[PDB]
Amino acid sequence: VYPKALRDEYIMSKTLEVKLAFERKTCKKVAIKIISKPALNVETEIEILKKLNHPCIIKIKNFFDAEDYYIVLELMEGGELFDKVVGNKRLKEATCKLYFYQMLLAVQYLHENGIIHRDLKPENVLLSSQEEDCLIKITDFGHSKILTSLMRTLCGTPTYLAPEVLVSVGTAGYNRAVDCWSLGVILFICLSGYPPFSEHRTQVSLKDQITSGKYNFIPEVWAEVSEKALDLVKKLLVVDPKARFTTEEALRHPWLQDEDMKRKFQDLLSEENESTALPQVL
Amino acid sequence: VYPKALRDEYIMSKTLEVKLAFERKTCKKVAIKIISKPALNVETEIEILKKLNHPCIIKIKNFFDAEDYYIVLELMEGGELFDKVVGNKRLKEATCKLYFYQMLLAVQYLHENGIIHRDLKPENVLLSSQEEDCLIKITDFGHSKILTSLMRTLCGTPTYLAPEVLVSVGTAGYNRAVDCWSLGVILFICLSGYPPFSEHRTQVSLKDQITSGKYNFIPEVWAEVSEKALDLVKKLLVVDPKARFTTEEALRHPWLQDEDMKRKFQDLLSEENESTALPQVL
Ligand SMILES: NC(=O)c1ccc2nc(-c3ccc(Oc4cccc(O)c4)cc3)[nH]c2c1
Ligand SMILES: NC(=O)c1ccc2nc(-c3ccc(Oc4cccc(O)c4)cc3)[nH]c2c1
Repeated sequence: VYPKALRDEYIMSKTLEVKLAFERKTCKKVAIKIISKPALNVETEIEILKKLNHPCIIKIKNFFDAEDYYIVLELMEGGELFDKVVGNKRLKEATCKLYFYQMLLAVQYLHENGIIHRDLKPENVLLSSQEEDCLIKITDFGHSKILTSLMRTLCGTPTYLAPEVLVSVGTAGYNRAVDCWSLGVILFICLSGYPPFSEHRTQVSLKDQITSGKYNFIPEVWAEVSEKALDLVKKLLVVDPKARFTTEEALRHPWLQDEDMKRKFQDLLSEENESTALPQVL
Repeated sequence: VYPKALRDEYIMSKTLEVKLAFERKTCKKVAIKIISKPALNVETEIEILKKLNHPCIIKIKNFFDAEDYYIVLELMEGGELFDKVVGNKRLKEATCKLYFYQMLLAVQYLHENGIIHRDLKPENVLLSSQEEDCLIKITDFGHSKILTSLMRTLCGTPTYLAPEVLVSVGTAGYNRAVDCWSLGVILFICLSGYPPFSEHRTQVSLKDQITSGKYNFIPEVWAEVSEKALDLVKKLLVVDPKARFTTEEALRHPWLQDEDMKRKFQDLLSEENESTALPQVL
């Protein structure tokens, strides 16, 4: 059974673990994610969602800690990006750009605020409508990390410090680059309709494909895609973290210098804002 | 001022931040460590000390969380190992062996229980008496780490996983090796009376000395030390963590196959136990 306090504010409905629900007070739709009982993972997500404010990041509305873990969130009527790309379906380029531009803004915002998502994938990207022109929002912060001890060790004399810690200094502070990898893989999929790394018709093991950075390239498929779009993917799927493109570098790429796309984004953003916006002092 | 509850059980005395104190009930000496207010570091130490039980690991007796952080512990009348070695003083070999054997037992116990000290050094090693034949105990678990997510990532398909995480698998689970480095440096100091890595009369930077593993070797000094003892040091000051000696490998070294030393240890252990030991069913 659902906890009494939950039933008191919401009418639970169909499964979408995530199910649709209505807010009694307003009769509005909400999404409620359910997690059986890892307090820290849930605690981290709750901690993160409360403090964040960004159009391309999903908002928490309520939370209940009972027999299970119930998390109330905005409902995105478009569902998961995953459903758009599954089974070799491919989005048209301009649609990829509009979605990805928003994905970058979101992850940039996260990174600027010392948060690393660590689990970006099409099922964690939500669409705000059934229209293909729409707003996207990132979700699912269970696996996120918040940004130390190395800093603390460096302030002291390393008389007794093991050498592997000193060496590790050279690579520290590039954790957020993992998100940029996942982004590149998402963009590859969106643009082509198939994964860059897979155990389909290949002798090389998935791990080996990824570590070597040798994604499966199929000309026929990519022939329909621009060289700018592919270029950006090539810059995100860089094996070396230091060299890999950051969100900022991505947002400066010539593929995202598309004044139409940005305009259409402002529009969709404005429409969502309207009906939620108080009159302005002028 | 000291918190009322503290003064209620203890009479605070001289500074040794650590000061001597007496337990009202028993009139026994205790050591009380004081830390101004990093709850997590203190919390971790309290968490760790409560659960541990080992002769060469110091015991907590009480704790108070007030205007400051007060931690009550056993008093070691011998003070810090640091005072024995500071200013080029050097312990005789057999004394080094007896102390180090106990240091190994302690750190082995820690490691067996998923704890990494991370800050082993002569000031964190306490002597149970003013005699040079005595028991040692490790202390100060503020910086300790308790042993994951990598395991969790490996259970899933790495379709979106960045390559640096996969690579990191090859080096994971060797964190405890940092303690074995620190141990080697402690033993070097004890045996020779001088640090293996230092900015004394050398052009090479401390960091560079450590990463290259090239400790400063002074024949005249080491000529008085056995080849077995030096050998063990050479095996702990290995730059490569995988290859570095573990506590177990250390305890099997020919330098520690010394039946006299072990005997003298059993004795000291027995003496401490006596007066704390209930009559046995026989
Ligand atoms: N794991 C998450 O953090 C998370 C958080 C929130 C989520 N909302 C959906 C979702 C939304 C809409 C779907 O189609 C529908 C179904 C019913 C009505 C509707 O308008 C759209 C399907 C799934 N998936 C979510 C995942
Ligand atoms: N940082 C720690 O975790 C810690 C924890 C416990 C510690 N006890 C001493 C210590 C003990 C004895 C000393 O000489 C004396 C002083 C008075 C009486 C006596 O018998 C010995 C000096 C320092 N240092 C400690 C450090």
